Amino acid sequence: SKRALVILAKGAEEMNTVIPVDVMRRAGIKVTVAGLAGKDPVQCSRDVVICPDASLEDAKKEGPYDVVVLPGGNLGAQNLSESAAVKEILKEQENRKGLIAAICAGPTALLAHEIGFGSKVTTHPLAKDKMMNGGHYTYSENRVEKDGLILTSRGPGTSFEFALAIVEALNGKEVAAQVKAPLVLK
Amino acid sequence: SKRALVILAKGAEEMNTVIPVDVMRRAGIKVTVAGLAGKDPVQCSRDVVICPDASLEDAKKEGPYDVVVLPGGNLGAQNLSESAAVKEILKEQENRKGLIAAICAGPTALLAHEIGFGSKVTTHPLAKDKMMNGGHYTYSENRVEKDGLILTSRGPGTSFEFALAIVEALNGKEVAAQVKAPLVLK
Repeated sequence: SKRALVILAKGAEEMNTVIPVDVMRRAGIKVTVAGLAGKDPVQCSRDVVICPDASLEDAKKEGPYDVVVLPGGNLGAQNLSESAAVKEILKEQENRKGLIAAICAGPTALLAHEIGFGSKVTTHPLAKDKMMNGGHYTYSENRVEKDGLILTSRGPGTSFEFALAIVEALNGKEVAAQVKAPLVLK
Repeated sequence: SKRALVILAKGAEEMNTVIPVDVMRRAGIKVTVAGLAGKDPVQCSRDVVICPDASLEDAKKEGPYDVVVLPGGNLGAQNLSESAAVKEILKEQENRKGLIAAICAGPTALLAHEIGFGSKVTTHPLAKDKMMNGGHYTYSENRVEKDGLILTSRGPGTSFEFALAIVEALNGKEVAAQVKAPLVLK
């Protein structure tokens, strides 16, 4: 089976976090929800409290992963951006040519850690200016953008499309369609 | 402010749970995530573990609420259906003419507790036969159905529409539109 690391920090957007975790598990991906700050429960942006599977410290020992997923939430993304551990994980993933997927403010952590410069990306509209500081990416208003191994998306309302794009990248079109149908998507 | 009770049981569909909690809080609704079995963390259907704000036992003392929300997930909905506390909460809410909102398998708990018989309802397609046992409701394939104080919806992929319908019912159309826009919905 393919494996996903989802990095969960205080202030993460819980919708962005849970929709990809759940949809990936529906696709038979082995998902590790890793707490940035450790193993303790994480208070997300709208106060939903999620217990991580593991600390990031531990999870990063069990790499590598077929995708590393950065949820959004402004404050979550800021925490990701400030983390040396996240920098190392993303640099390794990029080096080994593994998928990196980021949604809403999440992609701003790519900028912080100098990941995938030159890629076409999207973000939440309110995160565009931050992402584009220095002009290191080319911006898109597509609901999901994939430029090689950099996959990005816009917001809670694009979370399903983002998650199904990860499923398609890892497990193929047929599995994505199979997982999609029971969700009752529009 | 308006107040929402979201009843969280083992096996709840985490997407169904988190999307309404988060969207309601965006709308300035005071939301209590209440654990059916107590205050301990709850393992949802795809293994996302959510820490409730309160036990249901405690939360039900702090009623009444402007809406009572039943997430889906087959096994979650079965737990809701079997609960005497849930029966009492829903009967009180119906009596006082307060909104009851249920998504995916969630509405089958309405059937278990003899709530809102005669209403037009929808469910997840795979829960239709259960819901319609005895012919006590009239079925709909609309993505969200509202028949007076019984509001129902179909699945993870209708979660945003379901949540925004609750917001519109409690806080009005303008607040629903305001909350909608930053979600980046299609």
